[PDB]
Amino acid sequence: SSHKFTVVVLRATKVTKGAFGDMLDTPDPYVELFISTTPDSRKRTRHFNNDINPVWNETFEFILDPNQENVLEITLMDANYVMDETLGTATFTVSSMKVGEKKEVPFIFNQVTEMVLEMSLEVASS
Ligand SMILES: [Ca+2]
Ligand SMILES: [Ca+2]
Repeated sequence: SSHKFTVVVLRATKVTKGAFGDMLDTPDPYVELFISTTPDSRKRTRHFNNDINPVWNETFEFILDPNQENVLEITLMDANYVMDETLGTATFTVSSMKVGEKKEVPFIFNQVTEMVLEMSLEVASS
């Protein structure tokens, strides 16, 4: 049928570009979501200036087809003046979740920065 996949982009901790990159520019972070198997899905949070432990608490909704191999692509970004830098990329295969389930999935980027997401899967179609 059609499922409502809710992603709450909660927070990240110890966002870093490395020692040198952080001395040039303290990360100005945001998260970007993308699920290629659903129409205009690219979504993203607001960025925070010079914040290595950003708290977004932003809720995103994706209407998915359960026949597709739906993989949530999560990118931790740094807002820059010329070109935003991708500090890391994670994938979340929605198959791992079942309708009715709601769970916290933490992702670790570069074995240093933790990004916490809350996922929810429902059968929904109001
Ligand atoms: Ca900055
Ligand atoms: Ca920046």
